[PDB]
Amino acid sequence: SEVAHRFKDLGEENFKALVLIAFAQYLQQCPFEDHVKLVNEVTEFAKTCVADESAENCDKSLHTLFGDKLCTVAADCCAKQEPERNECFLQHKDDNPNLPRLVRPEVDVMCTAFHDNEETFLKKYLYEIARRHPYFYAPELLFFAKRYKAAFTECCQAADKAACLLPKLDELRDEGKASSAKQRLKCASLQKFGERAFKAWAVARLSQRFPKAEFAEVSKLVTDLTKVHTECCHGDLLECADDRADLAKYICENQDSISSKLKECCEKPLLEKSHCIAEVENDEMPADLPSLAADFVESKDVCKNYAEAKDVFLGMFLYEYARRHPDYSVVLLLRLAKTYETTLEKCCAAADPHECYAKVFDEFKPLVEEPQNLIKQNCELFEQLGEYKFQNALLVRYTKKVPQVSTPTLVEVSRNLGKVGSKCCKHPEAKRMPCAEDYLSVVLNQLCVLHEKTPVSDRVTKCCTESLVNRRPCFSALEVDETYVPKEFNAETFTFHADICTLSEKERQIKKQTALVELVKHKPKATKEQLKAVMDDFAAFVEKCCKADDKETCFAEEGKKLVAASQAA
Ligand SMILES: O=C(O)c1cc(-c2ccc(F)cc2F)ccc1O
Ligand SMILES: O=C(O)c1cc(-c2ccc(F)cc2F)ccc1O
Ligand SMILES: O=C(O)c1cc(-c2ccc(F)cc2F)ccc1O
Repeated sequence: SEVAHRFKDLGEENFKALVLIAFAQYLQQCPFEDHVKLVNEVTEFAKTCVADESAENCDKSLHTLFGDKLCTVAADCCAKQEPERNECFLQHKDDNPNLPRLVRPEVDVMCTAFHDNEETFLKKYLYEIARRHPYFYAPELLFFAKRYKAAFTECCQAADKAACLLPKLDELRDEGKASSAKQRLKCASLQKFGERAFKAWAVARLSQRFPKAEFAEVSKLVTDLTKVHTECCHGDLLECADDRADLAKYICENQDSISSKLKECCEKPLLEKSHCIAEVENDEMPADLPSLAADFVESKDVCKNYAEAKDVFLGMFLYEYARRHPDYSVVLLLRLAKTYETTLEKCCAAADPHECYAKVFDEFKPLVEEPQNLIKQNCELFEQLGEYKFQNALLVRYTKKVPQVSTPTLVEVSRNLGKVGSKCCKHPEAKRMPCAEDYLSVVLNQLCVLHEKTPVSDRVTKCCTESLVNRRPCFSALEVDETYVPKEFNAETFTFHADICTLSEKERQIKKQTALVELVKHKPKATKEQLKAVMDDFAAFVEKCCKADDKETCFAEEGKKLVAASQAA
């Protein structure tokens, strides 16, 4: 009995949660009520199995069981067999579910709902997040849950809860968003590019954090980790949670053979342990390390070893280069690595392999410098323009590159693109390029998935599917789409009403930024000079109409003077 197996291992609490999560992630439209129902029905069935490990259908796989229970409330999909059925659900997850924004009631009401019924208050939190982020890292979600719990438990019995809770709740919303992004990138790697891509990443990333670990150790960690994520991304939430626990055990037992910063971590609760380990800082770089050139370019056995076990060889390359380079970003390392592989591929087929791959490290020089330059700049522009204007600039810029992309997606992706600026540009010259180029891969992945749903720009497709590591470089190359046919103006699209006045300070910027998009889609060839100039008139008018007697009509009148002056420029 599989269900029985996992249950013992996870216990009722987590098992219950994981299953709630898996359901909210497969049927994001269904109400809370119905999920909760099915979860209980399933949980009790599991109980009967622990005992009689041969009762009803304790023999069946998780999918069959989970699938049949969802099929009692959903159709094509359910009209299928396994694994076909299961794959169906996976393909129908919505990365942008049409769901109501989530508004939080006043502090008082929350604390009351929390104190009265705690389990419910938390089960609904898990539900509202699982359904919106169908790819959120299950295990990690439970961790956020606890942290969420501790938030209320502590703030609801203080002097000023509003002052105690609201902050901790924001810090969580953000970090929870950052978390979802990363895990999304992760699933994307595996699903669109295969495990070979995910592994390479893992090797480089781990090697950077565990410099003292042995290649053979890393590979093992890498092999396990993959399986963990390969499962979660595929919806095998229970086993993913199980295996992820194992891994945390193993790492803790073999501490000395891996890293010396893993002490603090292994001395705490399961959920807090895994979270801790996953975010441990890089161990101190081993002192006397030979030169890479030695075993990787000077040696004359290069092509021999490469042909023997191509992957392990490259796998070693990576591990070697990475471990002594925590100042490099995982993608950059991956590029270099990919460059090396290409060199060996063409060189090992030459008369004198050695001469050919002799200067491969000269090839690297350009690659390391480009990212460096780009950031040095844009962060020099961030320090100047400020966050908002900086997002605007990026807005103009990306719209010009891929005009087809839907206004909403562009606005979103660009706002995020601009946060990277606030996040990375504060660090020192040295720490700038990593932060930025790795974050950019998370964000740009956002653009890629949202777009994959309803493709409209071949230029976006190519850049997203050609190479995972090269994405940022691909998009940066694009300038303006010369074949784009400019859009014709729509009255409705540029009509500002008074309802924008009630909207928060940000929701406004969001409006103005959505306007700027439409403008550019209308005037591709327009210039940054004109655009700024025009943006000024608008600002000058929201203030007017919004504070001018009983006028829901100044929106039609003041807006007329707007479009008029707008059609002119
Ligand atoms: O589930 C996870 O996200 C996870 C992550 C790690 C991990 C540890 C250290 C590191 F630099 C990267 C990691 F992914 C190790 C084990 C693990 O289960
Ligand atoms: O073409 C570009 O100039 C460009 C720039 C960025 C970018 C965003 C935020 C930042 F702080 C630095 C950047 F380089 C991200 C993507 C991109 O295409
Ligand atoms: O899209 C990509 O950039 C990509 C990259 C790799 C890869 C191969 C070898 C290597 F040393 C590092 C890599 F990232 C493997 C698969 C892949 O799709």
